[PDB]
Amino acid sequence: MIVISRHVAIPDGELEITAIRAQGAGGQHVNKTSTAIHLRFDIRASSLPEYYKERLLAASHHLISSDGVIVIKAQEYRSQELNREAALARLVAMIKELTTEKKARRPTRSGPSSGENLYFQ
Repeated sequence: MIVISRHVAIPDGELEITAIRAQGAGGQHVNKTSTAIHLRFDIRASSLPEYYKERLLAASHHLISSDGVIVIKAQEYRSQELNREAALARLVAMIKELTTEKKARRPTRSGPSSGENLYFQ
């Protein structure tokens, strides 16, 4: 249900979940498998309230597109079924951060960040 608030909870069917894999042959130090999940959520296409639509769209995140889409890449487990659930945790979190401004009543703990994006042309 991705319950973000008292009147906000995605039924887990309004998202675009897709699989992501890579070949073995890499040009760097790589030998482990991929078997990851791509979680794409089109806010414009969701049942979200207008207030959240604007909050998410007006946000500035190295994982979101100005278009109105958030992208997450969960990769930890050896299957392609456990990462689909590890991705929702990240969605719920970033949504709660981008929709707010400052808070300490709920657990909140920032940290470093490792990631880039691939803009298409």
